[PDB]
Amino acid sequence: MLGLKTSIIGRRVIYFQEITSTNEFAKTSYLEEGTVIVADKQTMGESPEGGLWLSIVLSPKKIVFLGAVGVVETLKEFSIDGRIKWPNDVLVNYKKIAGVLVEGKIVLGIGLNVNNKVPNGATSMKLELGSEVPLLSVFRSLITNLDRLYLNFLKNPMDILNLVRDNMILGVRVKILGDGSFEGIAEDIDDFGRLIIRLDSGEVKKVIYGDVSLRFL
Amino acid sequence: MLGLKTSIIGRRVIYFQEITSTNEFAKTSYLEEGTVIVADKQTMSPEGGLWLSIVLSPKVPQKDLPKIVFLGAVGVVETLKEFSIDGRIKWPNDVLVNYKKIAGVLVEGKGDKIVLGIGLNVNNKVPNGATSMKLELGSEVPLLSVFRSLITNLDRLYLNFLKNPMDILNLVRDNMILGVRVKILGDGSFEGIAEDIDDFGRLIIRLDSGEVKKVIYSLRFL
Repeated sequence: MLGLKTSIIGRRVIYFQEITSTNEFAKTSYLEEGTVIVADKQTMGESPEGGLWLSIVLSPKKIVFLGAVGVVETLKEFSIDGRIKWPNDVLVNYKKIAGVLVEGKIVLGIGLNVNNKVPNGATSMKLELGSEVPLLSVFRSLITNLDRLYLNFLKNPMDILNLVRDNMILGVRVKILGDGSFEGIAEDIDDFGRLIIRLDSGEVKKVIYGDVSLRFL
Repeated sequence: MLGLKTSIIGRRVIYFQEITSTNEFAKTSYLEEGTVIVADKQTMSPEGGLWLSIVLSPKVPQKDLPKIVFLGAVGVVETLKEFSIDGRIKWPNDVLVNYKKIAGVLVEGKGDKIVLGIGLNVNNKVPNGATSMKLELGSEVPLLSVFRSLITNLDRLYLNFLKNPMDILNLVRDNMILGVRVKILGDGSFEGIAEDIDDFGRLIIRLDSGEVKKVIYSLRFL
């Protein structure tokens, strides 16, 4: 009855009034590629009612970037200026509005603050527009964008990188936290999606996601 | 993201762009009670209609299990009324509007699980003689709004059924086509007046001779 017209993402959609975690359900269950798991709230991500909490089962033959860019495109459709914080968050005026979590079957998880209450420092679509936003409209928009991005990714895996570059926060100082830490200017992402940092000394470091965290100064 | 507020029916919803049969999927898959299977179209039910199945496992007496079909029929009648359409039940599983079929209910089973299937013509094209919400109202009807309405009504009817299983019978009675002549097709076919339904949900027919017959389960209006 939803009438989705996507090719892969959204072929099937499993909705829950509540779930522990959409990513955990997607990882654990036997599901076909393109199936979307969505819940009004997650008890063990709590991801409160009002937000868009979903996970997508993928089996591709840079995935976190698909999610981030999809969210940015949807936000722009609603006239909200979302910018990517490498490599998995989307911020509006430096306040977190969405987060992407990929686990590998590959599960692409996305959490977007829409009408829900949010933690300090974070923001939501409702807070940005000053009014409630139809959650289903955001879902439809995002699924359409993600399906297009994914289908093209299967063809041209490199294309997503330029979309990330055009929508990511760069040219500012950041602190990279891993086993040890360093600071420098986030210059760009390379052909592998690695964050290129120029340290004050001139040294160039390439950051690979996994067990590292980025903080803005 | 649907924000359903129902207690049992609709706790989970599995949507398909296309499926062979929502009833078949519901029967062959392990699904918690209240799970709704819905599809844009069934291949074995064109786009525009509401095609769904609900998984139920009612802990009620064996004798009440045959009443599940009525929950579906009454739920459809209630939803239609919300949209200003007067539907009437053609015993035991169809809903007609001015004698034109607008919905059908099919109850199947597998194990202690009961699958309540409902097909409602909303915006889809329909066979001559049949009708749809769109044809009755003269404009496209938001399919999701119909879904929300129906699921809400079914959840309420079901919760009460689990406690007061006899209640559904009076609702059916007040919303069914009675007092008219009908013919029961098949072996031992006969005709008579459809008088009412009894405490088992059987259709009570008064033949011209005065004989009374009770139908458990094809009927034609004469």
